[PDB]
Amino acid sequence: NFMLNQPHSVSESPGKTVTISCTRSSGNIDSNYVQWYQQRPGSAPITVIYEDNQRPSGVPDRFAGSIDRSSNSASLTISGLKTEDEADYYCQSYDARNVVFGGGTRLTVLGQPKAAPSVTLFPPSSEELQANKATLVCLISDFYPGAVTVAWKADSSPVKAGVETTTPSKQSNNKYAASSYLSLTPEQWKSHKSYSCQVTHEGSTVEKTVAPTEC
Amino acid sequence: NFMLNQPHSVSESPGKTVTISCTRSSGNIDSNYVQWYQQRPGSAPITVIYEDNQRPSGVPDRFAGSIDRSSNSASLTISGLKTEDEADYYCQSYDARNVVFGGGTRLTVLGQPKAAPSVTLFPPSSEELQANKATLVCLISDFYPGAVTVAWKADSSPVKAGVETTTPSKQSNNKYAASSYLSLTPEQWKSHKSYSCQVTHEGSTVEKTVAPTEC
Ligand SMILES: CCN(CC)c1ccc2c(C)c(CCNC(=O)NCc3cccnc3)c(=O)oc2c1
Repeated sequence: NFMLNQPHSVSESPGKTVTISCTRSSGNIDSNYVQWYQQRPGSAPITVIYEDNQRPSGVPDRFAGSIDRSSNSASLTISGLKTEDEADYYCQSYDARNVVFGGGTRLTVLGQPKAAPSVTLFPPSSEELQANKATLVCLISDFYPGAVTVAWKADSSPVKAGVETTTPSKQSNNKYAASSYLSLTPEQWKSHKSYSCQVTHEGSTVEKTVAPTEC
Repeated sequence: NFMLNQPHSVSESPGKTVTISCTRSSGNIDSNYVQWYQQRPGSAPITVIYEDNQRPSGVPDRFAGSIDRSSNSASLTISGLKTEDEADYYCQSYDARNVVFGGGTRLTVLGQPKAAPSVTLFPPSSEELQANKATLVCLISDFYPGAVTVAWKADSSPVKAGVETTTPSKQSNNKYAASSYLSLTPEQWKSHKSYSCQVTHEGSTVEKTVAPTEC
C-alpha cells in the first residue's frame, strides 16, 4: 500500500513553465513506472506520459515526465504553457496489489484572451412544427470567459416564459459554448412578427432576429 | 491494437445490481489482464478491479470482475448499488505493444425518473449562410439521466470533423439539456443529400435528418 500526493491545483500564465509533482507515500518512486493522464471537461482522460518520461504519439513535446529519487517524486513539466493545457492531470503508478492514482491537479492557465461569442439564432424546423412544437435555438459559441446573459424578445417585448440556457461548457478550442432555447407553441411563433435572442458578454451585446418563413 | 467496447451508460435504483460489459474487438480477452477504474464526477480515478477479478484493499465485495471467453468480454458487476457508485467506469487491458482503454460507461444511480430526450435538428439559418456558415444544431432537452452520446452523419457516412457537444446541464425542470453543433460550410451542406444527428440515451438511439431545401 502506497499513495501518490499531488497538489489539488497549480496556476501559470501562457508561455511559462509549470511543474506538477506526485510524491509516493511509501517505497521508492523508481521501483515502478509512472504514467500521467490529462482530462478536459466532459471527456475521458488521455495519456500524456508513460514509463516516467515517454510521450505517446499526438502528445505535444512541451510535456516532459521525470523522477526525483531524493524527494521520492515524479514531475510533469509543461513548458511554453498554452491555454489548451488547462486540464486536470493525474499521476499513476503500481503497488502489485493495485494501480494507484494521485488525487489530480487542476492546472489553471491565467490571462486567457477575452473572446466575444458567435451567436446563431435558428427558427423552428418543419419537422418540429409538424409535431406541434416551435422551439427556437440560439447557439452561443467561442466565448471566453464562460459566462453570458441571454434575454429573448417577442417582437420588441421581453419574453418572460419558456427560456432555458445551458451552463456554458468548454469546447475543444478551449472556449465556451451554450444554447438558449425558447419553447414556443406554433401559435405563439406565427402570431408574432419576429423573435430575438440577445446575448451580453463582458458588457457587449449581440442580438439576432428570426421571423416566420414565407414558405 | 484491438478495441475495448463498453456501453455508453447504465442506470439502476439504489440496492439493485448492474453489470457493465467490455468486449475485446480481436485477440482473446484471457490473453491479457483486464482492469476496471471508477471515476466519480469531480474525483480522481480509483482501481476497483485488477487482473480480471482482484479487488484492491478498501474496495467492497459489492464489486465483482469476470471474464467470458465465449463472448470475448470482461464484466464488472456491482451489487447493492449505493449513490457513491455513480461514476464513469473504464475497462483497460493491453497486448504489450500497448495499453488499451474502453471508452467508459456512465453509471447513474437513479435520483429521479428516467426521461427520454426531446431531439430537434435545425438546418442552417439564412443569416449564417450569408456569413459562409452552415452550422447545424441538434438540441437535446428534458432527459434523465444526464448522459448522452451524439453521432453525426453526412448522407450515411459518419462525420468526426467539426462536431462540438456541450456537457449536459440541469434545467429549471430538474432535467438535463445539451446541444451538439456541426460547423459545416455552405459548400459541405449543399454537397450532401442530408445530414443526421444521432442521439443515444440509456441504449435508445434516435436519429433526426435535415436536407438542403429553398424559399
Ligand atoms: C479514468 C481512468 N483512466 C486513467 C486515468 C483513463 C480512462 C480512459 C482512458 C482512455 C480512453 C485513453 C485512450 C485515449 N483517450 C481518449 O481518447 N479520450 C477521449 C478524448 C478524445 C479526444 C480528445 N480528448 C479526449 C487514455 O489514454 O487514457 C485513459 C485513462
